[PDB]
Amino acid sequence: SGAIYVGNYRVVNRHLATHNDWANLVWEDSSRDLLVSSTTAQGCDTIARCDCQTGVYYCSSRRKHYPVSFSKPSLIFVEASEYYPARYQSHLMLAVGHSEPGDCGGILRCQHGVVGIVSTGGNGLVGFADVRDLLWLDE
Ligand SMILES: C[C@H](C(=O)N1CCC[C@H](C(N)=O)C1)c1cncc(F)c1
Ligand SMILES: [Zn+2]
Repeated sequence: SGAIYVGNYRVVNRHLATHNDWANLVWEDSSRDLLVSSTTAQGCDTIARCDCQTGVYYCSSRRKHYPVSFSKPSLIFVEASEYYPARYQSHLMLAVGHSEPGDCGGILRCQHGVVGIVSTGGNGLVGFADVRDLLWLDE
C-alpha cells in the first residue's frame, strides 16, 4: 500500500483504489495501473520533472529504502492477475531489486522529487509506474 499527495490530488495504484477514490475520481488509466482522486487537505509531495535513471525506493516487505538503477518508461508485459488479464502495461520502469505483493504503493524518488510508485515485481525485479509526465498534478 501507499499514495502520493500533491496539491489537491491523491495518486494511488488503480487496483488498490478505495470507494472514496472512485467517488472523487479525477483520472484513471488501466494500462498504467494509475488512479488519481481529489482531496480536501493540501498535500506537500514534490513531483520530479526529469529523465533520472537512478533513485531510491521504499520496500515495505523489508521496512528499508533501497538505491536502484531503473529503465526509461515503456510498454512492458505483465502476467495475468485477479485485477487485470495478461497485457502490456505502459509508462512502466524496471529495476533489479526486492519486491513482493504488498509492496505496491511504495514511492520511488530522485534528488528532484517523486518519480513513481511500485506497481509490479517478482523474479528478483521491481516495476514502477512513472508519474513524471503528469504535468497537471502541479496545477
Ligand atoms: C504479482 C504482483 C504484480 O506484479 N501484480 C499484481 C497486482 C497488479 C500489478 C499490475 N498489473 O500492475 C501486477 C506483485 C509481485 N511482486 C511485487 C509486486 F509489487 C507485485
Ligand atoms: Zn530526477
